[PDB]
Amino acid sequence: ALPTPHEIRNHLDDYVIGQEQAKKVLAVAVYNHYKRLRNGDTSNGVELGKSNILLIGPTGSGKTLLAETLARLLDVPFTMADATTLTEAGYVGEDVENIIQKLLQKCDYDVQKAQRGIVYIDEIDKISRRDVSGEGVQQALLKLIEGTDTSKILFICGGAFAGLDKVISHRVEASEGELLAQVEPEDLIKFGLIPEFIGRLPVVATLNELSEEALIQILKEPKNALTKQYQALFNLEGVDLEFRDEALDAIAKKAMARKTGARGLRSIVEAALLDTMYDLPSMEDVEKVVIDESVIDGQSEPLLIY
Amino acid sequence: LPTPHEIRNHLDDYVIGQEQAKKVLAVAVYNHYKRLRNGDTSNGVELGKSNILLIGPTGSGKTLLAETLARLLDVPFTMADATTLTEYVGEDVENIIQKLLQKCDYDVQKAQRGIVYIDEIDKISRDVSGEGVQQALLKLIEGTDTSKILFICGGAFAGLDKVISHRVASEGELLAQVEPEDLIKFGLIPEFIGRLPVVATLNELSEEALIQILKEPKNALTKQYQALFNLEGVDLEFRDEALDAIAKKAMARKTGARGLRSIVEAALLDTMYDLPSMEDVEKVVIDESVIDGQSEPLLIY
Amino acid sequence: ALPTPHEIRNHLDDYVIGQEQAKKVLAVAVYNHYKRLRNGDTSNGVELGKSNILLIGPTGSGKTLLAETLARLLDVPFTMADATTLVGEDVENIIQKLLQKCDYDVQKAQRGIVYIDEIDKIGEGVQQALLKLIEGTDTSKILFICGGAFAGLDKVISHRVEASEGELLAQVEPEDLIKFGLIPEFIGRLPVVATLNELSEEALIQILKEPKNALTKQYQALFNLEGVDLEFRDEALDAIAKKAMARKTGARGLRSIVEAALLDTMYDLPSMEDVEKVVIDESVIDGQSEPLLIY
Amino acid sequence: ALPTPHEIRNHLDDYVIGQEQAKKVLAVAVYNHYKRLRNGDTSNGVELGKSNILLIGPTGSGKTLLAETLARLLDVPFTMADATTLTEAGYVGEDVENIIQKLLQKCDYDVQKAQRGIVYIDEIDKISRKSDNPRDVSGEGVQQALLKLIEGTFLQVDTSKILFICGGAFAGLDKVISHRVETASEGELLAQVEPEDLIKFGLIPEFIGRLPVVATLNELSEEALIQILKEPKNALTKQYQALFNLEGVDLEFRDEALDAIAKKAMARKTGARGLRSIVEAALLDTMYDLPSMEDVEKVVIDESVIDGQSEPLLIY
Amino acid sequence: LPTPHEIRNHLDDYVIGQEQAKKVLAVAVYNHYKRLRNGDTSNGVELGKSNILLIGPTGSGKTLLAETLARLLDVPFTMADATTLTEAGYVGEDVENIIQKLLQKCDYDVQKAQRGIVYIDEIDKISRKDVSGEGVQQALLKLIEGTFLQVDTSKILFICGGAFAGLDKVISHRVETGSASEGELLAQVEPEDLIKFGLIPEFIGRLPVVATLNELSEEALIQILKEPKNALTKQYQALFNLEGVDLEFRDEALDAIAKKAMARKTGARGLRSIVEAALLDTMYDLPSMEDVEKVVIDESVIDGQSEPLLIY
Amino acid sequence: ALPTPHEIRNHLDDYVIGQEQAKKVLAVAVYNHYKRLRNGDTSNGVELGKSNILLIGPTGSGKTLLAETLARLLDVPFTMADATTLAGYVGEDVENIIQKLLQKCDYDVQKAQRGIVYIDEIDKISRKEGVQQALLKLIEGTLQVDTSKILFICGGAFAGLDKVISHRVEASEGELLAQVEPEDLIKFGLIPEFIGRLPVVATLNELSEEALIQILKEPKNALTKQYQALFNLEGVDLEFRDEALDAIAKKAMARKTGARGLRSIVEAALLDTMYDLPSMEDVEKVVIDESVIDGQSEPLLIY
Repeated sequence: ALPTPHEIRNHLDDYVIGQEQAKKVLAVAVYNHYKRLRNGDTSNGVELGKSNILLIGPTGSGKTLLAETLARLLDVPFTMADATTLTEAGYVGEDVENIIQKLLQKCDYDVQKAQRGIVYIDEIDKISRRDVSGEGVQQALLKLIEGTDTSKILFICGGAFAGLDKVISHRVEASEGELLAQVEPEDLIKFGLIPEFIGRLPVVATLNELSEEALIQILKEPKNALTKQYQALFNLEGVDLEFRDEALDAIAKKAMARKTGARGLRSIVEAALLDTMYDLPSMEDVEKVVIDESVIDGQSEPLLIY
Repeated sequence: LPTPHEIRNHLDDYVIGQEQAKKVLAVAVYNHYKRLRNGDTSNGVELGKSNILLIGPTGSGKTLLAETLARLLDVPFTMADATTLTEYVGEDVENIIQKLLQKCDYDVQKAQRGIVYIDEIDKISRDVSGEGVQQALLKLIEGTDTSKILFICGGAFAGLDKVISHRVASEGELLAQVEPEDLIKFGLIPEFIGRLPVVATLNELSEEALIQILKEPKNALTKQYQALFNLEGVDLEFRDEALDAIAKKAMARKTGARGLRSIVEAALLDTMYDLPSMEDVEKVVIDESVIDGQSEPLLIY
Repeated sequence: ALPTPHEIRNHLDDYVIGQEQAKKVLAVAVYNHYKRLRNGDTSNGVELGKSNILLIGPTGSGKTLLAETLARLLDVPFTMADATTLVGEDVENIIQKLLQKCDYDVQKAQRGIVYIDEIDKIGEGVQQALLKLIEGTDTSKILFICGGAFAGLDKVISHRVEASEGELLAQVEPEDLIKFGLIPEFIGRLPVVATLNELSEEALIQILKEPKNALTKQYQALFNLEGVDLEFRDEALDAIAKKAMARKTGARGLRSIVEAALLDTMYDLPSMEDVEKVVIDESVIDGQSEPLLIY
Repeated sequence: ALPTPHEIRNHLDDYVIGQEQAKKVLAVAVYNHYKRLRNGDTSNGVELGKSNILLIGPTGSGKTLLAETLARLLDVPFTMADATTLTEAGYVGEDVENIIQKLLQKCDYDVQKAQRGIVYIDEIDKISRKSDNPRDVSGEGVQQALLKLIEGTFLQVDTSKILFICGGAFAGLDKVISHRVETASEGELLAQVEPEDLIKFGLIPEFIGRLPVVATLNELSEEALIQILKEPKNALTKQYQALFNLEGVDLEFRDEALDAIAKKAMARKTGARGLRSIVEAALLDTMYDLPSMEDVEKVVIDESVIDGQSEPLLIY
Repeated sequence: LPTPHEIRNHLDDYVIGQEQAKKVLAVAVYNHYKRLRNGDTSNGVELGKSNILLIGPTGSGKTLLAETLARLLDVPFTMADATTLTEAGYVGEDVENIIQKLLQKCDYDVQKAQRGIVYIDEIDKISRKDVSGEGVQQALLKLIEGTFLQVDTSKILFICGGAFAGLDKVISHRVETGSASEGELLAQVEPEDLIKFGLIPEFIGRLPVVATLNELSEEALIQILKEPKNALTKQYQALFNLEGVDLEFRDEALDAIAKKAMARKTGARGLRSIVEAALLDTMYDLPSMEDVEKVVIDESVIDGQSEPLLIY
Repeated sequence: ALPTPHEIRNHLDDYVIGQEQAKKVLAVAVYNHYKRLRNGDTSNGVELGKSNILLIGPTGSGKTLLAETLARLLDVPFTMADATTLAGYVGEDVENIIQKLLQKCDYDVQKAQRGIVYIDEIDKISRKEGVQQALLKLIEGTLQVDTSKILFICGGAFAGLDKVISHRVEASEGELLAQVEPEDLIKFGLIPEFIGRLPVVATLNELSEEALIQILKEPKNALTKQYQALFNLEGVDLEFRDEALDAIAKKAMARKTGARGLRSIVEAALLDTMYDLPSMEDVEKVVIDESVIDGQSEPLLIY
């Protein structure tokens, strides 16, 4: 029994904050897609158009988080992929199908459930035209969107599109949130995306403010997360670095107030652990624990356990 | 083989207006396949390959025509963009061929009967990198075989309407006076234009054109959303005032036929969001729900 | 076995009409270039001079065609390049392109020919950058052929020699190109200078008939596989020539005229059942009356 | 045995004056860098992030001296390079690896020690492609070229192990920061510095991300400059006192004169750099007719520095 | 060691005017060699090497001052043009060429080669205001510090000459106040000004001693033709001398020669090319006559229509 | 006994035509140069300034001929050198010009110092470079032979020179090249330190019919040698009569194209011959005047 767009959006409120309009578009785009799979590709003599999605929002806005939750709420296999690891290769054409084998991997090799799966491509704005090779993916990955079958699987392309806020202004001529609503297929064309690619992404969603939980994940989940990197730098000191949740959240908030987004996470953490790293090799303690009082107030020093 | 008349008649079911352009495409396509069957050489004389160059605004139907031509002739069809090649791309030029074989079941013969449509040709017009493609992709036109495959190059040619005037009414009347030398000054090399003998010109679609595009085509937008609403147990009815409203919205945005979908989605957005959570008979879309996207669609229980 | 300038020019008469002087020059220049490659750069203690070619003629005179034809008649790799496009590291791009069509064979690529279009357009940096190639750093073996219209060249020559443009282009000198905009070190790398005349009214008519690939023969063969005989009257062929000159398109604009004159006919041709179709003058110049239809 | 950040900072106090915050940052950055090379790129299943440095401070604030000192204090091969020498050439991306051969040169061609070396690129702010102070296409190419080094790629030496320190005045950076933080002094503003501020300045996102650690330098104050003329083992006063010393004459710099030299330096904004050019023009006349006299000592008062009207006192 | 006074004094015999410049050079030169003899380190303190940067119009006496200094200290002297260095990496090995030429004029004596002087002309030319041009500033920089001759350039004194046409402007854009002559503007020169001109900081820091020359005036030019031990008039009076003919230059004729030199803006460099065009006809048919002396008047210089006076 | 400037100019009239002003300058310069070597570098307490020469004129004006002639008229060793063929290893190739001067001097150090050196195409190394200073080392003077004594003469066309002078002086090229100044050569691409070494400057205005004849024969890259080798690989021997070569010179002077317009003349006269050459079977082809001037008659064909 498929969840109505009302239900889909409802459970999305539990994992992501704000972004109500985008969550309305995704709820509809997702519903229609699976509502088309169950019934069939052809419906009453008419062929239904595949409605793939394009997420446009700043880094750490929750683009990745949204694509993940949609899969969990529909108990459907989910896999990620970076468009940057695809650029500059003709052999990556055999690496574009790699994203498919990973889908089957987390799908127990079930062909049918795999076709119901969702694929999220991060940083699509990066491949927009090296220019020839970068585009090579736009057209290589393009073969997937159609389906050779990848026709059934839903595609979600996320991107920050920094320069997108400028091209739209040169055409529509409020705030970035107001300008990103005026987005058009021709706007992405001037950005660096090919017409045949954009035509495959009918559904276009836009995010506004950053997501506290999104940023918090960027400081933890990634294999190269700041916290992980520092924990390892403190580790070769014979010192265990622990980040308390309150602290992480504190950090995210600071990054939003400064509108620096994920890009400004390090500058914060660095000033937070600056004093500690300086006089750390001059002490003898088991671990250092970072609290919220240390991050927000910047008043109290990080705790120390001997 | 279907006569040029038949080809033009089947194109009337998928594309609207552009009658002159479809007359040229019908003859060019007919002569091309008429040549392949007979042979490259005919009665001691060598026949000239007649490739096509579509020149029309964005959303005029340049791409649709191409796709339709292939379907009406049960011939493999592949698309490609010129901006993709500009600036190691010589080995990416042959990529368009492997894609043609992919949709051709790897049959060498049927692949030669295939049609290739390169979009945004006007973009590569120089700068050394753009020209390098006009000469690299040029190696395909002749054939090295890519000699048998039909090439259809499409483009908007924004600055073309200006150079023609500097040499020679409306843009449609000015695009009829187009000459090989006009594309030269535009940015295309002599050797390239000479490979594109046939030149078709498309006009700027009006209101009634867009309206029929939303209705007539077997894959019309309305038919699609009606089918989507249909598997919900609901009937979708687009009032005439509503469809004309969509067309106008499209014209105001200059997006042509391509902007049609983005318009239809916005209007039906709220509706499809709370459709499966109701229990009615049919939904009626009117002009008040499109032009301003203000009032909600009509719900009959 | 190298083809004599006689033979070379003779096979040029099969692809290009007129320009008999241009083709006599290209023949000797090309013959001597490869004759030097086979024998060697140094010959009998004397170092032979590399003879590169400079093609000067109106747009659509046959410059590009002459270059291409030279390559085919010598089974030698050929590659074009636009001087307007030119970038120092892009000058070597013309080379890799020559290797692409040469199957990456170093020896056959050195036997190759390169045509640089619109040299009159260039700026100076290119004249000196592309200069490094002419010498060779190897690009010493490859034959270079620089084409150009040189609109203002007809004037500078007149301000010195003080007939027709054909007569003046024959008085062309290295110093004339100097005043034009070319550097002394660049022109000195192009010893051979070939001039092409303007395809006249009679020349254009011949281009429509004489060539093995003339337009009339191409359309007569197209109408031929339809069971129809296509006939072009002389008054009609002259009409097309006049249409091309008024447009200053030259021979490049010949096809565009014939196509528009045979558009309506080819459209409703497979729908008829006649013996032959005759193209008269009224159908070309006027474009009002339809071609004659004999059943 | 690696020196602690305390130790490193401590020894930096023996060559560079003030900039305490900047030295604390450099001390941690440098420590971490070599603490990583010894342990290994990967540590306990986690990959350590390379911590290159970006020096932001006015001309003659101590950027060059700090870089050089760090290397001496760690017996490590040091080499410099101007970012201005990279622009205007297409093959200059090969002149970038030239900085590597110069590293091996001062390192005795030892592959291992060379990887432990430190590189300092001056005037990075000058290669930024922006509308501020209007070649952009060639300048940006450098940021992306030198970039390949930061990551790491016939020396065979990998540039992944060598520490990079990119210095630059960043004149207009004071401004862009103020157009963001708005709702104090430049020192207070350069503390508010953010990777996005440099972006608007003219640096590409891929380059800034390679420079995680950012150390800022304040404008050497009066008292700072005065100390520079006295305290340093090779201070100007101690140099001129040495030149006058081998003439049988004692040179005395009244504090009134030293602060006067500082002010002259501040007004010109030349920082510590413009120090020697001031002292020379003051002592030019005296040193000309010095070997032609016979007195005990020459006393330099303020009136010789500021006014430059009066001549130094001569004690017979 | 000659005192700065002596050094400047003997410079007066070779160069006219530029008294301030010679004062700067004298002091710098004195200190440099005063340093070499004593040693790099003196009394626990390291002395600062004081290299020179000459700044003045073309033909003001830059090159002459450099050369003269060497003769006044019997020291090996060699020139070089900064333009010969620009646009080359192989010129990094041509930078060391300047040293081998010094050793050449020094009989391959490593010590006396280290005491030598090197004058680099047209430094203002290599100012990137680029990559190849700057490549010299940093390459030639390596020398100024000091590094198979085995000679160290640390000891050798460097003198970088140049016109710096644009420097005149940048100095006015700084010293200006709200809303004098170039001589007065060139005195205000500061290390920061050269920075904006196109010289790298690390290079200017190696040229502490900065000297400035003024533009030679009429009376100045007039003296250059007479006073210098190798003045032109003295050279030609010797050429005519070995012909048994006395050459006399009227004051009115010398002043005329000065004016011609200014109108052409060639400074002192353009003097010779003026004297030669006047005495050309006369030197031609001189070994074919038999007179006592020749007298060059103004009418022969300015007008160039009338021939020199011949006395029998 | 040294020849007076009068005598020197008179014997130059026998080998070169026109260029009377230049020859007057060369006569004085050379006279004084050798008048200084005999007397001594220092004279009556005053050091005499070395007067090196800079020939400025069109290609084939007689720059090279004048130089050679001066040496013969003074029985003095003469050697040429191209500035083009002149790198860091070429710094040791610059001294090569010296060993060549000793070779033709029987390795006599004294007579070698009395020798004359002519450097061709100086206008070709002007940066607009390292050779200017590498060769500069010679002009001053450093085999053990000092180059301080040898007289230097640097010839060059200086194509762009005509322009730079016009942008300052603001007649014919002959009147413009008379206004030449040391600063003009500066902007052209010559370094100050080099121009200062060439005090005596001589300009030329007329082409030499004989000089052009030489260019067609003497040079290792002469047109005749280039075409004779082209005909040679055809099994044919190309012969240029003296009256045909001269015929070429005049044609080139009538068009004022100098030596740059010698190729386009020789081609137009051997164009027909080269066309139907690979289609014959003869021994040699003789080019006569009628073949050049008249252009009517074809070259003689010996079977």
